This record gives sequence, C-alpha cells and structure tokens, in this order.
Amino acid sequence: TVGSQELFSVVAFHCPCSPARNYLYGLAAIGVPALVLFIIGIILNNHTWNLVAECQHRRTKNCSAAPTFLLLSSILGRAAVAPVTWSVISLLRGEAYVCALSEFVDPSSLTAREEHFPSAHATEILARFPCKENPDNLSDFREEVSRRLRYESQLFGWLLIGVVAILVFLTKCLKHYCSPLSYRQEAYWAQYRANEDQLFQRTAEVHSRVLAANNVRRFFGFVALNKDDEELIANFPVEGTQPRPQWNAITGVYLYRENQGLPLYSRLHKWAQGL
Amino acid sequence: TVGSQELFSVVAFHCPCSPARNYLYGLAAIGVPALVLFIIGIILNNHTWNLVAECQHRRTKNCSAAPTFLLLSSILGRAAVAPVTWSVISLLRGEAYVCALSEFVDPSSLTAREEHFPSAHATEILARFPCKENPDNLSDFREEVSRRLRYESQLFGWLLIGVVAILVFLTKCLKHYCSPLSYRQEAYWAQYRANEDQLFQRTAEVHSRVLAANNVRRFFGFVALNKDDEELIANFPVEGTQPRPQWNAITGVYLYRENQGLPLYSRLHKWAQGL
Amino acid sequence: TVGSQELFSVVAFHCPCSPARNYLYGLAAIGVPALVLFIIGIILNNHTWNLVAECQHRRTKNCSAAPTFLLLSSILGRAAVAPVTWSVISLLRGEAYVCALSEFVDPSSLTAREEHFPSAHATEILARFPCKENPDNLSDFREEVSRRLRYESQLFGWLLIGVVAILVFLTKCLKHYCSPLSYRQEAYWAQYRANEDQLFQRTAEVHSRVLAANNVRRFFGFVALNKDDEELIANFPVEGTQPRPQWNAITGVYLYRENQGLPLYSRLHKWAQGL
Amino acid sequence: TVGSQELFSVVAFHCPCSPARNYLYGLAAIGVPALVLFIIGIILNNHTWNLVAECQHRRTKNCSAAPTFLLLSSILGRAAVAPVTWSVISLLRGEAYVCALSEFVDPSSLTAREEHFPSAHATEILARFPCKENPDNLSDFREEVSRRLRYESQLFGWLLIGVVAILVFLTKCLKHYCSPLSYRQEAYWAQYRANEDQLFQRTAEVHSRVLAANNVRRFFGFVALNKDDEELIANFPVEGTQPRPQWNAITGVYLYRENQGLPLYSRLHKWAQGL
Amino acid sequence: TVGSQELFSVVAFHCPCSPARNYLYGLAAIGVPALVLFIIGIILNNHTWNLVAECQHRRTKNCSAAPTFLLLSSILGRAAVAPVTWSVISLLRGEAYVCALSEFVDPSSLTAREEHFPSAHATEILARFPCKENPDNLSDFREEVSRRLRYESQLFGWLLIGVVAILVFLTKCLKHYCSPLSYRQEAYWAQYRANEDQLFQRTAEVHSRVLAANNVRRFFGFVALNKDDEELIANFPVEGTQPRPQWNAITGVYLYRENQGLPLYSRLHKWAQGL
Amino acid sequence: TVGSQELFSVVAFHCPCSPARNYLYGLAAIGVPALVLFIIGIILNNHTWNLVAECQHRRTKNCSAAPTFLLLSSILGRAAVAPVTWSVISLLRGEAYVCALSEFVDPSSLTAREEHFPSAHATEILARFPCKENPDNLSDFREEVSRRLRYESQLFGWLLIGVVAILVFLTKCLKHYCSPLSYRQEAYWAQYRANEDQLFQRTAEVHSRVLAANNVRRFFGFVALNKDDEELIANFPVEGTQPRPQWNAITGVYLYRENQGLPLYSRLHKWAQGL
Amino acid sequence: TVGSQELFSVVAFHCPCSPARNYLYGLAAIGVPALVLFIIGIILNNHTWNLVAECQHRRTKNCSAAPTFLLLSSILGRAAVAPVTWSVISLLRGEAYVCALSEFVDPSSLTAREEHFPSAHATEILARFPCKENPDNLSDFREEVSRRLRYESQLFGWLLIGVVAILVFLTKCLKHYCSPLSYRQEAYWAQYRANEDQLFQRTAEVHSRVLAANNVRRFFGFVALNKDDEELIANFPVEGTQPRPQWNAITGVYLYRENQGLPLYSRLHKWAQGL
Repeated sequence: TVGSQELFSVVAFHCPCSPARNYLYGLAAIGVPALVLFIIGIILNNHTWNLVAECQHRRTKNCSAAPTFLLLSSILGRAAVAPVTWSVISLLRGEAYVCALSEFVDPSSLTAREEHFPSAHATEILARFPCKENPDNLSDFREEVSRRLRYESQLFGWLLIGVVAILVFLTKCLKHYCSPLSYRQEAYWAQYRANEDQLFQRTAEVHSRVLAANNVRRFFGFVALNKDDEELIANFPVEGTQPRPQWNAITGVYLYRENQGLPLYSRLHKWAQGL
Repeated sequence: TVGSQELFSVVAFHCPCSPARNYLYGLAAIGVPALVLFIIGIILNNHTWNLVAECQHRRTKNCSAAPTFLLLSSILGRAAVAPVTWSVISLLRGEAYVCALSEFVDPSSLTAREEHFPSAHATEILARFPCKENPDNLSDFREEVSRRLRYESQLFGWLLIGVVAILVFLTKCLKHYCSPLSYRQEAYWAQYRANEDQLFQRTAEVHSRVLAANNVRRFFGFVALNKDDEELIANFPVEGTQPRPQWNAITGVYLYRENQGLPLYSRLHKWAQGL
Repeated sequence: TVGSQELFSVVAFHCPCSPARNYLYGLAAIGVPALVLFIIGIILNNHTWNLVAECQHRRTKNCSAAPTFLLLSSILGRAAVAPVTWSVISLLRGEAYVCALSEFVDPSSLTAREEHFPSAHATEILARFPCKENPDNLSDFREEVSRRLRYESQLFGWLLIGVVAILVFLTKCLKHYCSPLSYRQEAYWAQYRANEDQLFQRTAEVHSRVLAANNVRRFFGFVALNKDDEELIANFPVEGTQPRPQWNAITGVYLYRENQGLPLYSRLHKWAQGL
Repeated sequence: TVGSQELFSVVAFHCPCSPARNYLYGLAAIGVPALVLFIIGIILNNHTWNLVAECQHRRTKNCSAAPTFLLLSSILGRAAVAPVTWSVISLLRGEAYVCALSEFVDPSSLTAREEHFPSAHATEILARFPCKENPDNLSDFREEVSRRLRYESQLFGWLLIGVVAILVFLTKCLKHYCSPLSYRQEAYWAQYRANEDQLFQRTAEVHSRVLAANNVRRFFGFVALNKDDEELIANFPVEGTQPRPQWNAITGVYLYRENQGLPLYSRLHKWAQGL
Repeated sequence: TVGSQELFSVVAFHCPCSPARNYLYGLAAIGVPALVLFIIGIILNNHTWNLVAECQHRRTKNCSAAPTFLLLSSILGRAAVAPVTWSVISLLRGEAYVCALSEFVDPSSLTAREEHFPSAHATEILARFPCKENPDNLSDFREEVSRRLRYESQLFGWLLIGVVAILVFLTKCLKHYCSPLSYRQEAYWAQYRANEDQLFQRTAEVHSRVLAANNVRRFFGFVALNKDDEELIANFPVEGTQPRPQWNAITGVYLYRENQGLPLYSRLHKWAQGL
Repeated sequence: TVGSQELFSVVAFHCPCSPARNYLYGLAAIGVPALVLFIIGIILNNHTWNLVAECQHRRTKNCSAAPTFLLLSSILGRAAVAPVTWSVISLLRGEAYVCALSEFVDPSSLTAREEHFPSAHATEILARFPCKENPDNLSDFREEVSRRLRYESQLFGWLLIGVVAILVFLTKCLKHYCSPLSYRQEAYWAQYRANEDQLFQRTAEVHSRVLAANNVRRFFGFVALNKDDEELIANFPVEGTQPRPQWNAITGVYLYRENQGLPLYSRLHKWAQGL
Repeated sequence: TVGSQELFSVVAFHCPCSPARNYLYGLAAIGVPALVLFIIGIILNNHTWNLVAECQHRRTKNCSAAPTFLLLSSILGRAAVAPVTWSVISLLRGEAYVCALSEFVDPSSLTAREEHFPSAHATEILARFPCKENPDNLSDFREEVSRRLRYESQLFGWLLIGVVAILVFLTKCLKHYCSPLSYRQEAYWAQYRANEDQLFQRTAEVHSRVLAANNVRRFFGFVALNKDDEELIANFPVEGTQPRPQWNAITGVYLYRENQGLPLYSRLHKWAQGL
C-alpha cells in the first residue's frame, strides 16, 4: 500500500504535451512494460529451456511443430498474462491512449472555436490538452475531446480483454480438440509430471548431497552432517553418477508415444520402460 | 474494501457525452464484462471439457442432444450466474442505460424549452445530459429525463432478474420433470459423482507418484521420500499403468444405462460392472 | 453494516417523478423483489421437488389434493415468509406507496391553491411531489398529502401483517384440526422425518463412497483413503446397489397409512415394513 | 521508512543550476552510485576470487576464454543488477537527466520569447530551469522543456530496461544454447555445487576446530569444549591436515571433463575420482 | 532516534561566518572526527597489538614488510571504514565544504553586483554566505554560489567513495593475487584462526580459573564454586602453568611456513608440530 | 528522559553577564564537575586502595615507580574518562566558553560601531552578550562574536578529544611496548586476575559466613540457616582463620616475578607457590 | 512524579520579600531540612546505638577516640549524604541564596539609577527583588543583580560539592592509611560483619520464637505452629537463654585485637575464641 504507492509513483504516467512525441511516449509506457513482463514470463518459465534444450543439440523438428506449439501454448499461458494485464490496466485508465492520440484529432471544430486556428498552432494545442493546458476558451472543448478519447481507450481495452478471452477459450478447445487422449488421462499426466518433477528435484538434491559427501570424505577424512544427512548417507549410498547420454535421454519434450500399447508419460518413463 | 475500491475505480463508468457513441460505450461496459465473466464461467467449469472430449473423438450425438442439454444446463448453472449478476448490478445502478439512451429521447419538450432547439443541437445536448452538462435553463429538464431513464433502467433490471428467476425455476422443474429417476436417487448420484471424482483425484495423485518413484528409482538407484511417501510405496505397488482405450472408456458424459436392471451411475461404474 | 449499506444503496428506491409511470415503478420494486424471494423460497425448499417427483411419473392425485395441500402449506411456510417480510418493510417505509399513488390524489384543493391548476399540470405536479419538487406555494400541501399517503401506506402494511398473522394462525388450526393423529405423534413424526433424512444423507454419502472406492480399486488396483475411509471400507462392504423401482418406492409424499394398525411414518418405513 | 527517508535525503539529488557543470553532476550521481554498486557486486561475489585464483598462479587460459566468460556471466548476473536498478530508478525519476541536458536545449524559441536573449544569457538561464528559477515570462516555457526532457529521460529509462531485458534473455539462451549438457543435468550440477560448497564449509569449520583443539590440548593440557565440541573431538580425530598442492588441486574453475565417460562435476570430484 | 537526535545536535555543524577561520573549522569537523574514528579503529582492533608485540621484543623485519603490510591491510579493513563513512557523510551533506570554501570564491560577479565591492568587504561577505546572511541584493547570488559549492562538495564525496571503492577492490585483488595459497585454503585458514582464537579464549578462562582455585584452596582450605566450576576442577587439574618463552613462541604474526610440506596455519600450530 | 531533563535543568548553565566574573563561573562549571567526576573515578576504582595499601605500610618504592605508573594508568583508564567526557560535552556546547571569553574580545569594532564606546562600558557590554542583551545596534555584532567564540570553543573541544585520543593510543602502545610479556599472556593474566578476584570474593563470603556460624553456634547453641547455608556448613568446616602477616602477604601490587622460570601471576599465586 | 510534585509544592521556596527577614528564611529552608536529614541519618544508622551502648555503661574511652572516630566516620558516611545532597540542590537552584543575600547588595548603582534612593527605601527595595517586584525603571537592574547572586549561589554550591568530594577522598585515604590491616582483610572483615549480623538476626528470631513457644506451651498445653515452626521446635530445643553479662560481652565497638596472633574480627568472635 504505502510502498506500493511509492513504487507506483515513479512508474506513473507523465504525458509530454508535445506533438508527434507524446504518442511515442504512450507507446513506450504501454508496450515496454508489457514487453519486459512478457520476456520475464518467458524467463520465469522453465519449460522454455526444456524446449531450447530439445531443439538445440537434437536439432529435431522431426515429430512436428505442433508439440512445440502446445508446449509454447503452455509457455504463453504461464507468461503472456503479464503483458495483457498491463495493457488493459493502462488502456482502461486511458492516460496512455489520450496522450497518444491527442495529437491526431480533427481540428475543424477547434479551428472554428479558436478564430481560424492554424495547424501549426492546432496540433501543438491539441498535444497540450492531456496536461489540461487548455484555456477557458477551450476548456469545455478539451473536456469533450478528453472524454471522447477516454471512450476510445476504454472501448479498446474492453475489446482487447474480450478478444483475449475468446482467444484463451479457443486455445483451450483446440488443446482438448487436438488432444491425443482423454481429459482424465490428461489430468493423470499433469499429476504425473508434477510428481516426477518434485520427486526428481528431491532425489537430485539428495543424490548430489551424497556424492558431495563422498568427495569431501575422500578429501578430509570425514564429513560434517546433521542427523538428517547422517540418515541420508546411511540410506542411499552411491557408487557412481549417471552418464551424460543417459542424462540427455531424459531431457526433451514430453512425449506421448505408447510402447506396446501401454503409455509412457515422460521421457524418464520412456527410458525406464525401455530397460 | 480499500483494494476493492481501488480496483472498482478503474472499472467504473465514464459516460462519453457524445451522440451515437455513448450507447456503444454503454453496450460495451455492460456486455463485454458480462461476456468475459460468461466465458470464464465456461472456462472454470470442468464438465465442459468432459462434453468436448465426449463429442470430439467419439463424434457421438447418438443418445440425443438432451443429455448434452442437461449437461449444458449444469454448465450454465455454474457459469451464467456471473454475467447476470453483472448485468443487473449495472442496470439497477442505471448509469450504463442512461448513457445508452440519453441520445434517443423525444426532444419536443426540449425544443419548446430551448427556443426551437434544432436536432443538430438537440441530439448533442441530449448526449451531454449524463455528464450533468445541462445549463440552468435545462437543469430541471435534465433531472426529469435522468429520473425517467433511471426508472427505465431499474425497471428493466428488475424485469430481467424476474425473468431469469422464472427461467431457473422452469429449468429446475424441467430437470425434475424430464428426470429418468427419483430425486433421492439423483441425490445419491450427485454424491456418487462427488465421491468418485474425489477418490479418483486422490488415487490419480497417488498412482502417478508411485509410478514416478519407480521411474526415478530406476534412474538414480533410490528415491527421496517423506514418511508418507514411504508408506505410499509400501502400500500400493504398481506393475503398469492403464492403456489409453481403457482410459477412453472412462471419460464421456455421465450415462445412466442400467445393466440388467441394476443401475450404473458413471462410466467408471459401467466399466467396472462390465468386467 | 458497511457492506449492508453498500448493497442496500443500489436496491434503494428512486421514485421517477412522472405521471402514470411512477406507480409502475412502485409496483415493480414492491412485487418483483417479493416475487424473486417467493420463487427462491420455492427453490430452496427441497420438498417441492418431492412433490413434483410424486406427481410427475406416478401422475397420482389418487389420495387427494389435500396431502398435496398440507405439503404445499409446509412449502409456503418455509418460503412465503420472504415476500411478506419484503412487502411490509416496503409498505411501512411507505416510499413505494407514495411513489405509487401520488398521481391519483383528488386535485381539487391543489387547483384551488394553485390558481385553477389544470389536470395536465395537476397530475404532473402531483407526480413530482415524491421528489419534494413542490414550490413554496405548495410545500405545505405536499407535506400534507405526503403524510396522508404515508398514513395510507403504513395502515396497509399493518393490515397486511395482521391478516397474514391471522392467516398463519388459521392454517395452524387447520393443520391441527384436520390432523389424522395427535400432536405428540406429529412431533414424533417430525423427529422421525428428521432422523430418517439425516441418516439417509449420511448413509448415502457412505454407500456412494464405498461404491466409488470399489470401482476405482477395480480400475487402478488400489484406492487412496484416509484412515476414516479405510474404516468405511472395513465396515460396510457392498456387493450391489439398489434398483430403480426400489428407489422409486422410497420417494413420494410422506404417507401415513397404517399397516395392520401399526403406523408407517414414511415411504421408506412403508417399504421396510412391507418386507 | 523513517530511517530509509533519513538516508535517502542525503543521497537525494540537488541540481547545481550552472551551465557546463550540472551535466557533470548528473553524470556523477547516476554513474558513481552505479559504479560502486557494480564493484561491490563484484566484491560480494565469491566466484570472482575463484576466477582470479584460477588465472593467477596457473596462468592458464588453456581451456578457453569461454568458461571464464560463462563464469563472468554468472558474476555479472549476481552483480550487475545493482547498477542497472539504480540507473533506471534515476532515469525514470528524470531528475539527473533534466539536470544533465537542461543546458543543451535549442534556445531559438527561448530567444524569441525573451526579446532576443543572447547565448551568454540563454545557456545560463537554461541551466537555471531545473531549480524552477524561470520567471513568469518563461515559467510555461520552463514547464514545456521540463516535460520534454522528462519525456526523454523516461523514454531512455524504458529503452534501457528493455534492452537489458533482451540482453538477459539472450545470455540465457546463449548459456542453454552453448551448453555442453542438458538442463536437468545443469540443475543437478547446480545442486551439486551447492551441496559441495555447504558440506565443505561445514567440514572445514569442523576440521579446523578439531585441529585447533589438538594444538591447544598440546599447549595447555586440555581444552574447553561444549558438549557439541566434545562430540566433535569424539567423532572426527585428525592426524594431519592436507598439503598445499592438494589444496591447489581443489580450487579453480568448475570443470566438466568426463573421466571415462562418467562425469566429474567439480574439481574436488575430479580429485576424488582421480584417486 | 530521540537520543540519536539529542546526540547529533551537539555534534552538528555551526559554520563560523568569518574569513580565513571557517575553513579551519570545516577541516576540524571533517578530519578530527574522522581521525578519532580512525584511531579507535586501530584501538578496537586486537591484531594491531599482535603486530606491535611481534615487532617490539623480536625487532624482526626479517621476513618482509609485506606480511606486516597484509596484516595492516586487515587492520585498516577493520578500522578505516569509520573515517571514510564520516568524510563522505559530511561531504555529501556539503555543509563542511561550503563553510570551508565560501571564503575562496572569485568575487568578480559579486563586485559587479555590489557596486564595486572591495576585497576587504568581499571576502568577509563571502564568509557570511553559509549563515544565509546575504541581503536581498545578493540572496540569489548567495543561492547560486551555495548551489555551486554544494555541487563541488557532493562531487568530491562521490569521487572519494568511488576511489575508495576501487581501492578496496584493488587491495582484494592484491591479496588474492599475492596470495601464497588458494582461496579455499585461505577460507580454511580464516576458520582455523577463528577456532583457535575462540578455543584459546575459552581454555584460557578455564585454565586461569582452575589455577586461581588451586591458589585459593591453598590459602583458605577450600573454594566457593558453582556446579559448573566444580565440574571444571573435576575435569582439568593443573600442576603448573606455561613458561614465558613458551608463551612468547605463541604470539607473533600468523606465519605460513610449511614444515616438511605439511602446512602450519598459526604459531601455536607451528609450536605443536615442532614438538 | 523526563527525570533526566529534571536533573539536567538544575545543572544547566546560567551565564552571569558580568565582567571578570563570568569566566570564573565558566571555569567552575567546566572544571568542578570534571573534578568531582575525576575524584569519584578514583574513588570507585578499587585498585587505588591496593596501591595505597602497597605503599603505606611497606613504604616500598623498591621495584620502581613504573609498576605504580602502569597501575595508575589502569586507574586513570577506568577513572579519567568521566572528566573528559564532561569537558568536551561542555566545550562543544560552547556555552561555558562563550561565557568565559566574552569579556576578552578586542572591542575596537565595537567601539567603532557604538560611537566611541569606552572600555568601562565596552567590557561590561561584552559581558552582557551571552545573555543576548545586545541592542538592535549591536545584535548582529553580538551574533558575529558569539559565532566566533562558538567556533573557538568547538575547535578547542575537537582538539582536546583528538589529543586525548592520541594520548590513549600512545599509552596503549607504551603498555604493549614496555610489556615484560606477550599479549596473549597478558590476556591470560587479565583472566587470571578476574578469576582470582571473583573466586576470592566468593570464598571470602563463604568462609566468613562459616566462621560467623561457628561463633553464633558457640553463643546460642545452634544457627538459623537456609538449605544452602546448611550445605555450606556441611562442606567447608573451619578450625581457624588466617593470620594478619599471611593476609599482608596477599595484598599489594600485582607482581610478575617468575619463580624458577615458571611465572607467578599474583601475590596469592606467589604465596601459594612459595609453599 | 504526580505525588512527588504534590509533596514538592509545599516544601517549595516562598521568599518573604522583606529586609533582615528573608535571609533568616533562607537559612531555615536550607539548614533545617539539612539538619533533620542529618539527624535522621544518625537515627536510621544502627551503629550509633552500638557506639552509645559502648560508651554508656562501660564508660570506656580506654582504647582511643580513634576507633570511635572511624566508627563515626562510617556513621557520617551513611548519614551526612542527606544534608549535603539537600544543601547543594538548594544552592545550585539558587533561590535560597538570592532570598538570603538580596538584602546585602551595594546599593550605589541602585541609588544612582533611582534618583538618590535612600537606604530606608534601598534595603527594602533590594529585599523585594526576589519577588520580581522591581518596576520597569529597575527591572534590568534586578535581572543583573539576580544573575550575579545566582552566580554566587551556584559557585558556592559547586565549591561545596568539590570540597566534600575532596573530603570524602581524604577520609578514605585516611581510613586506608591508618588501617591496622590490609584491604583484602578489611573486605573479609566487612563480609564477616555482614554474615554475623545476618546470621545473628536470623538466629535471634529463631531462638526467641522457640523460647516463646516453650513459654506458651507451658501456659496453654500446646502451641499453634505452621509446619516451618514445627520444624523449628523439632530442630533447635532450648533449655535456657543467655545471661546479661554474656550479652554485654557481645555488644560494643568492633574490636580487632588478635588473640595469640590469630585475629578476632568481632566481639562475638572474641567471646567464642575466649572459650
């Protein structure tokens, strides 16, 4: 609240009342926060790196661009919410759009009201309306064009949130309509991927810690463990880790080939059933 | 409250006092929030995806469009409450409707009051009434037309909530009147569907976790479990998962065929009794 | 309190000071909230669906319309409190009734006070009294007619709450006077219906859960239970559920036939004693 | 908050309204805090000292400058966030940039407004605009140039945060695209480095303490231990510490050579597998 | 906060507006608090006394001035932070520097503004500017020279904090670049010195207490112990303390000679391995 | 705070604006609180009485005046902090010094400003400046001389705290440079003196209490003990106390003679090793 | 605080502005509270009664007046702090001294200022200055003489606290310089006197209670005890109390004769060793 206002004050809009310049600032303050939120949505997502590790060394578009497209749909479903929550919250606030298109209004009524105002004065005085710099001779006209431009901004924001709503609906019906499986089995697959990822993180931490303890014990002569780590060395000994081709056989896109009719829900499962 | 007001301020109405434009903004601010709430009501509902998975790969309208209609009635019963709670709360507030139909009033009394006001000035000055931009010569007239339009809005909101009340009553009497069973057995069926869905989610998480643990143990040499997961591996071993036609035999619309007189309340129950 | 005022503000009355229109708004704001509260009182009641399931597939008015009438008396006793608590709280507040019948007053004293006011001006200026739009020449007259109309509203509200009081008294003496049994046995019957309904809901949840667990165990190979559900599978096994004619023999109106003199308090009890 | 304001007051900007001087102060107050935050980001990072210990006594650029480049990428990923969070928070506040480029504006409109103002007076009066020292004859002109310069500052800040966003995205895709391994194995490697570093710190403290206790016991005749340290002497005796070439074999850049196909995740692991 | 302000009020600056005197006061209030903080940084550091005990009775610069230089680098790293945090917090506040160099400004513009002001009046009126004692004829000129001098102070403070940042960076790269060992072994050495110092303080307190108890018991006939001290006498008896040449063999600079390849991390360790 | 202000109000300065008198009051209010704090620093210190008991009956300056000088250095290190914290807090407040030397200023500018003011009036009006009793003709002159005298006071306070800082640094380097031992052994000696003094106080209380209990039991026939004192009589019986020459052999200056090379850290230790 | 102010208000000073009378009131309000605090310091001290019981019936100044002088030094050390904390807190407040010596000032400047004021008017108007009863013709003169008299009071208070500080220092060096013993043995003696006095009070209460219980049991037939008193009768029986010459052999001044070289720290110890 307090720190939220103290951070929202610097990011707040300040319309530069200048023609052919304010619309560039409006485009920046709309798009560039939406762009950085979009790119950190791709950054925060981990399955993007699964995709790039799938296509870099394998160089395999052999299946199709469609499993990559469904993966990318999950990417943008995690990611692209952040640009579109910013674009609509700017558009319905309308400040960026009035600062954008204040210098594009038909000045005919303004020229009739301002005793034949010339386009050199008209475009510049149109740009000065979002700073409320209109005089008393044009304050009502500035309020009228400000309300019409606020209308256009809010209508564009509502149309954009409507079309992204129908877009997310259509990609859900596409994902369930181009599905190679049920929706109960897709839920089982989602729970399998969550269980495998959580179990794999936990066992990677445990196996890495046991390997580190064996190396340290080889160095010093002993190790410094809590009782939990003493139980870890007691329970799960290691002779050696896993080779890098065997590690490469695990990563990649989540396949759904079915070995001998029985399904394989991930590449680790494919690798385990392959042995 | 505080954050509720801070979010309600941006979504709040701002009537663009301009003719043949303000009614489009009123239609947008009524319908498009109602449309996005309606479509996310279809999104949040999971049985929609049961319906689309029933009609996509089976392509079966073989039973009727009436079980799909009862399913869709449940869909809209979960979903369509959100557009209609928005349309009435906008209509009884009346701001969207006065901003809509301020530019449609018979201007005859306005022309008589405003010394033969022409329709070029009359429609534009009618559009400026929701901004309270009427002068002292027409402030009382603006209050009169504002109260009459607020009357029309509130009457339409009350009629719409009345007709959706009689509509939900008629679809309940339709559902109980076109019911192939009792209402105690329908309650037993609802409790069966809740128990099967909850038990199936829990056993899907458990079986997925045990399969993931077997794959990980095949990879590393062990697994990292809490004591609960150690009990899970101790209690429920798995040799193999279930094939995809057997998974497809589970999904679909909730049938109520009765094998040999004895009822089958869901497709899993049909599949279990079939063996 | 705060949210209560924030919700009561939108539902609050706004009298459209316009003749032959304000009484329609008063009728709407009285009746339509009373109508929707009445219809959701029928919706929230579950025994309505018992009645419609009794008369739909059996099509049996064979006993009489009088057990249906006593059932409907219980329906309206649960239900119709909500329209009548709304109609009196509107009537004693009087705003809906003054907005209704402000445009129906005898304007003879108003014509004498307003220097022969014509009925074109008189009816419209009568409609403008609930907005307190009377001038200083008629402010005292507006206060007089407002107090007389508030009298008429409050007297009608008190008469309506009195007549619904005598109505609920007469239907209680009818129910105890057309009773086929004592009032201690009617209390025993009410406690029997409560015990049967609660026990039947609990055993329906339990039996549905055990059937769902048997189907799931047939599918996966095991089930995911808490210790309570493990006790449930341990205690109450199921071979098969109950057929639909046997389920139809349970539903219906609460009979009080007496098999061989010994009473049967519900159709489940009739069905159990019949075996 | 309170102490935060008391510390932010001294570091706050104070634009010296003087030509060819204020831009040096703006460059200082932007860059030098960014420079000291950058250099303490290199200081706080410990892997910088791993790099300098790798290149000092070994003098080995024998592998490539690319593992040093990936290490330095991790260095700047930990470090360089602090200069760029300062440069943008200064740039979007705009005070440093208006104090920088107030003395560079085209004074043609200022000379036309100020009755042929000469460049000796014009540059100095341009420098006095960030102190709001313009008179009433040029207050509106000062507001116009201040808003245009605030536009230029905020646009440069948004462009810089956008380009560092695309830069961090490109270096992540470079790191995953020039990766000699998977991304699951890179996660296993990160967890191995964390486990080895934590276990090595704990066992270094323990082994150092046991060596210190043996030296002290050699001096006095006994030692002063808590019960934990008594357990430490009871569990891990030491005959001698490790020689300095063996200590040098541990430090250095994190290699990923693979001895006989089996991977070696750190130089301690390389040293342990080498024996 | 409250006591902090009550202590900061007396140490606060009071510029004596007098020529060739105020700069001496500014130099005092900058340097002398920085000098006393520097000298108590040398006082609070204990390794300074290790250095002076190393060079006093041994009189040995036999190794080099470079281990003394690295020790002194640690001394100033603990110590010299306190003068430089004072000099910059005075310089960025700027009061000491404006009070210093207010009596050194070029008075040519002041002589032109003050109707040929002579240097006898000009230097004295320049000294009176930090008390804001300029009249209305020179208040704007005083504000201009005050802002320029505040610029010079803040620029000097930023340059000084930048150069001490690069200085601490260069001495860290010197310490790691002139290191006779790794950085992991330097961390092991730091943990060894911490463990030896803590264990030696604890065992010095324990051994001193046991010796005192033996002397007191020799005097009175018994001792007054808590149960902890009773355990101390029970566990660690003493026959005699350690001789002064053996005590001198412990103190001195932290050597890193390596006896027979195996390292010796401190002089106590050298003394223990020597036996 | 509140009581602190209520006590600081009476000790607060009240400058008697009178020539050749106010400087005596300033000297009193500076020195006499510093003198009483210095003498109670000698009073609160207990080792002063060790020194006077060493030199009174022994009359022995036989060792040197240098162990007495090191003891006195410890005396003043405990003691003399209290006068010097008072002198600087008075000097930097400056009130005592302006009240001192207000009657010593060169009155030449005052005589030129006050229309040839005579030294009979000039010295008395100089003394009245610390009461702010200067008129409007000399208020600015009084402010100038007050600021110059406040400068002189604060500069003297800073120089005095600087010279006592270098003094305490030089006596620490003297104590470590004229040390007959290490600094680790000096720390062991300090811990020995603390342990011997604490153990000797506790055993003096215990032995005195047991002797008192034996005398009382000889008088009454029994004693009144708590359980702790019952344990004290149970554990440490006494036949007789220690003779006065044996008590005199304990007191005196802390010697560091070394009997047969082995050190003796106090006279009790010398006495115990002597037997 | 509140009650402290309510008690300090009545004891507060009220200077009777009357010549040759106000100084008697100042002498009373200084001395008589100091006198009553001094005499209750002698009253609260118990060793005064030891002294008077030593000199009354024995009538023995046989040792010297010097042990009585050291005892009296302890008496005044406990006692005389209370008059001297009152005299200085009155003197530094200065009200008693200005009320004392306002009627003693040289009236020559007052006679020159008051148009040859006669000594009949001058002494009386000098006495009225502490009530601030001087007119505007002498308000500044009253402030001058009030500040000079406040100077004289505060200087006398500081000189008195300084001389009592040097006095308490000299009597401590006298007590340690005329000591017949060490200062460790004096501390042992102080702890012996504290232990004997505390043990003697406790055993006097216990022995008196047991004697009272035996007398009561001789009267009634039993006694009423708590469990603690039951333990007291169980543990310490009494046959008879101690005779009055044996009681007189205990009281008296604390001797330090040494029987056969071994010391005797109190007369009870002398009496016990004598048997």
